Amino acid sequence: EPRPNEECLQILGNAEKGAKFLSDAEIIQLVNAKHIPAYKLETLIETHERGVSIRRQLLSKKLSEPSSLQYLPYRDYNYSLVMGACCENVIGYMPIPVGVAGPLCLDEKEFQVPMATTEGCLVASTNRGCRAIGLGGGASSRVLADGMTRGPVVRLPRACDSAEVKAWLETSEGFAVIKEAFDSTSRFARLQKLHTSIAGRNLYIRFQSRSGDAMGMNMISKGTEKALSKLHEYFPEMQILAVSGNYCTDKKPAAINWIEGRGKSVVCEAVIPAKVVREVLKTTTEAMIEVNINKNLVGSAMAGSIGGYNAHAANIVTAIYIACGQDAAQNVGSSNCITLMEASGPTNEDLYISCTMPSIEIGTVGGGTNLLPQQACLQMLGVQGACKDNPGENARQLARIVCGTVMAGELSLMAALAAGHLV
Amino acid sequence: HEPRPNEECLQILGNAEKGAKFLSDAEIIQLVNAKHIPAYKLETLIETHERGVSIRRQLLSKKLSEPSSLQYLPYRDYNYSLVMGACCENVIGYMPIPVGVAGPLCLDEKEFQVPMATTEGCLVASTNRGCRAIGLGGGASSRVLADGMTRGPVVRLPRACDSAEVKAWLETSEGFAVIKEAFDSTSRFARLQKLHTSIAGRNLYIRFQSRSGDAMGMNMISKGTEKALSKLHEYFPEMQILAVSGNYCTDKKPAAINWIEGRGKSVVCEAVIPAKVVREVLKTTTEAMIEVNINKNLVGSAMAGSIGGYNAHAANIVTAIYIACGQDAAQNVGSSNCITLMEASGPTNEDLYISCTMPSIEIGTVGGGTNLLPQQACLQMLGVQGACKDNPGENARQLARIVCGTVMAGELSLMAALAAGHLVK
Amino acid sequence: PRPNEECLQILGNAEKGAKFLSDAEIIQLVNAKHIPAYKLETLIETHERGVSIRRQLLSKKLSEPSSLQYLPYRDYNYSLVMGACCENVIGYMPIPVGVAGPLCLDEKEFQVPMATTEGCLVASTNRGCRAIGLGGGASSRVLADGMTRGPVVRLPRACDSAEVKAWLETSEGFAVIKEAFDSTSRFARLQKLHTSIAGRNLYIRFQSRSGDAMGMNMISKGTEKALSKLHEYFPEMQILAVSGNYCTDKKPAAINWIEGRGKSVVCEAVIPAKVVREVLKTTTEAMIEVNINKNLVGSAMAGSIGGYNAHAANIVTAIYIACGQDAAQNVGSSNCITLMEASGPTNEDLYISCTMPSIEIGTVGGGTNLLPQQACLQMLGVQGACKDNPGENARQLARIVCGTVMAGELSLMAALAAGHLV
Amino acid sequence: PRPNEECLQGAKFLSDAEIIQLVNAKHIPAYKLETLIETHERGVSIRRQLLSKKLSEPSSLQYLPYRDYNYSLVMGACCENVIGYMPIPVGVAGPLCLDEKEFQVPMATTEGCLVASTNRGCRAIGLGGGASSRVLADGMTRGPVVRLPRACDSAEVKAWLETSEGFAVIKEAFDSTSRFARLQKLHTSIAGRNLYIRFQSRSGDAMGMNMISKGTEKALSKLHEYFPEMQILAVSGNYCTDKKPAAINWIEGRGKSVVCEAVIPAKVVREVLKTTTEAMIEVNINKNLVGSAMAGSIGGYNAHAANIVTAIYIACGQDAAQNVGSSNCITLMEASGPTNEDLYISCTMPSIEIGTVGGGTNLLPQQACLQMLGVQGACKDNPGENARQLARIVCGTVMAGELSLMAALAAGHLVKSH
Ligand SMILES: CC(C)n1c(CC[C@@H](O)C[C@@H](O)CC(=O)O)c(-c2ccc(F)cc2)c2c1C(=O)N(c1ccccc1)CCC2
Ligand SMILES: CC(C)n1c(CC[C@@H](O)C[C@@H](O)CC(=O)O)c(-c2ccc(F)cc2)c2c1C(=O)N(c1ccccc1)CCC2
Ligand SMILES: CC(C)n1c(CC[C@@H](O)C[C@@H](O)CC(=O)O)c(-c2ccc(F)cc2)c2c1C(=O)N(c1ccccc1)CCC2
Ligand SMILES: CC(C)n1c(CC[C@@H](O)C[C@@H](O)CC(=O)O)c(-c2ccc(F)cc2)c2c1C(=O)N(c1ccccc1)CCC2
Repeated sequence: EPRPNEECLQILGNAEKGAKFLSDAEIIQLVNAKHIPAYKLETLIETHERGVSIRRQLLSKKLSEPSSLQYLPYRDYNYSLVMGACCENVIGYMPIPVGVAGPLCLDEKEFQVPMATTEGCLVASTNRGCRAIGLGGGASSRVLADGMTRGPVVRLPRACDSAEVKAWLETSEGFAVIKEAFDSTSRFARLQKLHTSIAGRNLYIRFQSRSGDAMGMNMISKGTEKALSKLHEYFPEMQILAVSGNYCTDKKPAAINWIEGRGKSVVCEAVIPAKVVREVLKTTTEAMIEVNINKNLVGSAMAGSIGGYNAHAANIVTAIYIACGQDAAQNVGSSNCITLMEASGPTNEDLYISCTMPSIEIGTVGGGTNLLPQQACLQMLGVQGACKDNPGENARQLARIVCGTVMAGELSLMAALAAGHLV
Repeated sequence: HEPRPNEECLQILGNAEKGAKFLSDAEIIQLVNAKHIPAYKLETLIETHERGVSIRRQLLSKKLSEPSSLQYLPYRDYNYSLVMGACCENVIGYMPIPVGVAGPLCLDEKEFQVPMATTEGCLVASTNRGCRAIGLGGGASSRVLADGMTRGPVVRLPRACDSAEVKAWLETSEGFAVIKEAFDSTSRFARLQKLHTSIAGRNLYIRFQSRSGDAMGMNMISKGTEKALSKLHEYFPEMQILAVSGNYCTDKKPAAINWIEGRGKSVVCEAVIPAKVVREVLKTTTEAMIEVNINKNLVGSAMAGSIGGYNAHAANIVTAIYIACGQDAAQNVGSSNCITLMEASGPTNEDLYISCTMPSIEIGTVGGGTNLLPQQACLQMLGVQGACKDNPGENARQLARIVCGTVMAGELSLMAALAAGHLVK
Repeated sequence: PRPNEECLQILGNAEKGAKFLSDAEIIQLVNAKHIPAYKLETLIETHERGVSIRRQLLSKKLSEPSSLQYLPYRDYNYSLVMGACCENVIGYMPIPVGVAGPLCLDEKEFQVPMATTEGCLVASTNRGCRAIGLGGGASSRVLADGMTRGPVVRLPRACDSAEVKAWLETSEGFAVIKEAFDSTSRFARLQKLHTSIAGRNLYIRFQSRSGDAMGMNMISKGTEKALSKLHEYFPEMQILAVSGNYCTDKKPAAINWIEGRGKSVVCEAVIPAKVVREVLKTTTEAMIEVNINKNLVGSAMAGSIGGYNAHAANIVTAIYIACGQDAAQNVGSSNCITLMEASGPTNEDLYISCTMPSIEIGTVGGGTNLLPQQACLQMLGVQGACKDNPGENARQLARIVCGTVMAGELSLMAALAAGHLV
Repeated sequence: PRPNEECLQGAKFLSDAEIIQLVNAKHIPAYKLETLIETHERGVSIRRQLLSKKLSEPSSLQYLPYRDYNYSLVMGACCENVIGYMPIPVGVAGPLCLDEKEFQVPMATTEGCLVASTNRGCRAIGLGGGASSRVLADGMTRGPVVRLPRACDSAEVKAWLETSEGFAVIKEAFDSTSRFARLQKLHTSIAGRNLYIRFQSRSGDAMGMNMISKGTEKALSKLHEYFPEMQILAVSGNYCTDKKPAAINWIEGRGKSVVCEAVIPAKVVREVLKTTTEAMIEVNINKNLVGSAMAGSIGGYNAHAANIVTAIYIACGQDAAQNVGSSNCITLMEASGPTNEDLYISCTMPSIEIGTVGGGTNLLPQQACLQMLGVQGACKDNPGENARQLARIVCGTVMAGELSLMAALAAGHLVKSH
């Protein structure tokens, strides 16, 4: 049944045959003979799943363990939305367990929050925090700001010249010309106040803008390119060294995100009755405040933390992000959180808690939210896709849910640390 | 069959010969709704794990504004045996993350096919392009510089003079020997390194550090810390243990202490990319790459007020490999710490020297998510699955080196695209 | 050694007073409880004698009563110090002042006074000035200007603090607060507010120019009036502290590095390859190598925010003490990133630049009211208020600081590059 | 005024206008005028006259004093190109009750109310039973950067320094340079082919910069014998870190790490500090902890430690540029006592860079202020105890200053005039 290389090549070149007639072992025979490269297996094979099966068989003979791919699943998966959009060189998928904590009573609504994780007790802990919040009358949240950023670096011949460009961008007329260029690229491109910083002849420009319900990194990048092109017309000696000069700052810890915000800035709060702190959280209000000051404030201060004044916001942010099709790498900046706790009520025995997260980078359209399983989790929360009547409302709601769930996670872990229940 | 009356369903349930297996899904749901079977007691009462997940989904679906929300969230034919009571609770299914492959990665005279779980377009292809440049330049070399997971509890004494006494006692050879004895008694892999202590008035933050074989070590180090603090309490009975973690570890938050002291595996990688390879693979020059690395990764991060963020996108690669290999993806916060350096090299000064230094890669090949079969498949691709019997910690060390090397590949490709303005996807 | 009753008759005359008593009789009057330690400020006629008596009373409480022998105090103008600059004054502390120059900056020449006790600092800074002068001089620009104060207020809930933040961000709310702030002083002109929430806390960073003054007292007066006006719209608001460390004053803070505070400045020069070898005893290639791996990578490894330089703090502190500045503000004022590149047709010339986002400085008020300090300000042509262009003297002093820092950087970095650490 | 012909012939016979005409005529170069003039005060006078004709206002120098000051200890040690001295007012805050003793603390400042405020905080501590302090660590550092051909080579050097035999060789070389040189455990950090090595040692009563730099140079020379491919790029690679803000100083310490504490009775908080214990804690949490956190501070968890550090440093002949890191401080406040109305305060300062010998502490006025505190010069019987005592005084005075300012901020007592 296996044919030689030359007979198999004329069949593939045929416009009304292709690889359909050729067998599995026959296409792999063309790869080793080097007549067709490795990267020419996408647009030549008809179905996506068969292309995944061929990539896996070529891969298995390179690995030190032959049956390593055995328990990595690939069949019955919709690769149509993944190929040429979300992933390349695809050899299957990685199933991550999804649990549910809730109901989370947030802004007079009830949410069943999906959480994708492999850390034991995390879902159960977050659920216990939701239970305390619910018996305490619920939580309230506000989105304080909204605006994804990109922070290019440009170079002038001299620092005197870069100072000229900074001054020009600070005039109402200069900013207006740059804003028109930025806003011409997309419907949600709406440039907010510029933030500029000089380092000699370098100039770092932080462009900021809302992006509807998208996280908006591609949107902001397009607007930034157009704006810098317009800036070059007025200043032809300027060199665009990089569209990202790490001033954004994206996927790295940076004080600029902590202080200025990036994406959605959010605050959440709740009051937990003394009775609920006892019976649900197994501790006291006095014990909670004590651990919060000396762990989340003083402890993080001693550790030299910028933006890490919390117990484990990163656990909840990451779990929600993976379940809801977000960029999980943006957990770096999105986990920025300060958790504060005071005594409250008439007898000063109730627990006031608040979480403030100035840089939640989030979206309900684009990226991993285009995949159906991810959209199922977004649909649980009622935030799937773009909100037609109120652009950005679904992304803002998801950010509020993240902050609220983070607060629930902070309550439960801090109670366990305070009481010494570490089993 | 049709739903039988509630009295009949409760007789079959409490039979022992039949149980919940002889009831329908509809029959179990009507008992929970009428308050007979509590609701939370469905876990151990249902026979199989998959059917328990199915019932939880049906119950949950009636509480949603859109009851068909979970239709495309998969759940059937997945091995929940390893997940329940270990990795996840209140399980309603699983989330498929596409897995791409970036390789071969030539590192320490070996070749690696690196699994990467992501939904970010062009990331796997860009990483693969970086691997190509490294492979045509004679390969990369890496070293593990340090190894030791940490836990940083906060204890309190009545006064700062008392906490000072405890700090000094821990710094004596005799005091440290007693604490190391207690700590190391909790596990055969436990070997307590020198303690780092910091006072804040009457507070005392103690950073315990130790190897943990091939495990990431969080549980192991915490158990050691609990026993060590109990022993310290015998010598200082007035000491209060305020919290087993006082954020001095520091785990899953940005912190300068992880950058300066290290946490988990500290690793460095490097490679020389010939001038020809920089042109034909990366589509740029060595001069352009060095200019961007200085003014983006060093000066740019400096202007942004970054601690540990002196890189382009280490977090992208770290997160991808972590999700694929059953790691704690939340630990991307500190594990992504990286400084990328670039210099001219060779006789003509036209070749591109690059290094990536990552002082706090928190990683393991046993425990947690690495107990699941799918993420064991990805670990098996790299030859690092499970515990190494002949050399405890070698598998985890090897994985840390692959992360640093893959980050360096990703750094080369993205930095080349930024330098030359190849930003279209 | 007349008795107490006789000495009190002299003190109560009006035509006699403490001038007709000896030091021993005044101290005899104090130690015996007849004239408590407080009235002596009024009763002793000259400030210098009040200082002498304070020293003699203090000397009896010391383990070594002869401790103050070499601390000088006579023939100093205490009239501008008492009730304004220092309390419980027992004398003055001479700090050596040297001169580094000429510093060729913006087509002018400056002789820069530097108060220090660190050997080789003035000579090194002087060597840096020579390198810049032979290279055609340095150029600088003030990029921003505005002192800040960062109070913390509190509301009953985070929802309420969020409402206050949104109100301040409307043009209508900001206008009302700006009008209240600007009413307090002729130079009070409020710039955009920066705000940050932490639960029910709201941190508000007020920023304004302040003419030639460093502007701490002026910004605080405007801030108090502004928060009073803000309370009229939000009566549940509690002003917890006029400074909630969000300014941030005299502490290390990323907010100063990123947003600036006081004067933000940049300076630059190009040093010919010839000048680098002959004056600085090194090469351009050696200098760039050291700058990258010390000031950038080294500072990064140390976990530094704003400390991307060699010793900006040496020069800042030296000039500040000499020119009557607040030396404690060296914490934030020394923030600096030093960059070095190859330059010219063969890449053998050395481009240097220093960027300092938070130079907190003034030429009126504080220690700049004292005559010796005004002497150093007068050397640089920046003493006092500039009538014709308010703020020009303080802005010029900021430019001189940044230029002198760049000179100091050049010289020390050259020494480190060549191994000339003698 | 005679012509320039006869002036060639030593320098004491020629007048002031004669020597100045030699400078503007280029008879003798400027660098050959230092050793020729014998008397120091006259050498300063001539430099001032030369300088005057370069200034747009020659009269600017008139109120900058210079006469009657002993330049013998300044020249060739503390300052170059000397044109006079800058008088800074010194005031006294005390008695500061610290560790069963009482100190009269000198403070050189031009900030109105600083001494008076610190004095109030001292009064509160005194009536509250006094303060207690401890030196937790002691060791000045120098943090050179060296480079090897590759990162695998730098890794090899890091591993070698971590072995007991390798460290013992480097410690022997370091300790041979001085009697006070005792090298502690090395902290190292790689960045590719770079290797940053933090040398740390006690330095007797000296701040230690020159002693540590000499021991560091001998250590790196010895390291070069085992690794001849190693380039010493810079003796300071900013890893020390000296005179810049650095998290490594905050976490590992530098110089003296110190803690101080006190309990202020509720009555004393009301009557001396004019506030309440509850108001103080509320402000400390929300300003010094949360506020500093929102500002992105590393080590700046305090109100104005820098005011007190700077004032003491200038009065006592310290390097005032080292205020940058020496001011690092976290101020904590808690409810205390059985009433819970007493105020527990603590200040922790991990990186006080300080000394009682060398530098400005050689000058006699500076030594007078050190003599007030009983810490002037080297402690003969126990090296380092004078410098340790000064550090304890600084931490204690900072705490006094924290108490008074924080009370003023809490109560809203912000009027300077009264
Ligand atoms: C599951 C997860 C959230 N979790 C953890 C691990 C948190 C970790 O991922 C982040 C943490 O290190 C950041 C930090 O604080 O520095 C711990 C725990 C265990 C030992 C230890 F020494 C410290 C914590 C606990 C938990 C939980 O929440 N537990 C629970 C209690 C009560 C009810 C439900 C779950 C189990 C015991 C307490
Ligand atoms: C896929 C991923 C790595 N990636 C990205 C997004 C990186 C982002 O996740 C992290 C970044 O924000 C951190 C930072 O630098 O601050 C970009 C890109 C696009 C526009 C822009 F303005 C900036 C970058 C590119 C890429 C990639 O690598 N591309 C490629 C090139 C060459 C070959 C293959 C792929 C496509 C174009 C370049
Ligand atoms: C006087 C001052 C500026 N200065 C210093 C001390 C600077 C210090 O205050 C700040 C420093 O620690 C910050 C850092 O780099 O981390 C040094 C020096 C010595 C040994 C060492 F290991 C490091 C530096 C030198 C100097 C100077 O400039 N020197 C000179 C050369 C050539 C001409 C004139 C003076 C003498 C030798 C080099
Ligand atoms: C003299 C100095 C210490 N001091 C100052 C200026 C401190 C400044 O140098 C550092 C500060 O900005 C750091 C920060 O908090 O962020 C203030 C003051 C005034 C207004 C304001 F809005 C804030 C403070 C006060 C003082 C003092 O202590 N005062 C006093 C009280 C009580 C008794 C005696 C004097 C006068 C009123 C309070």
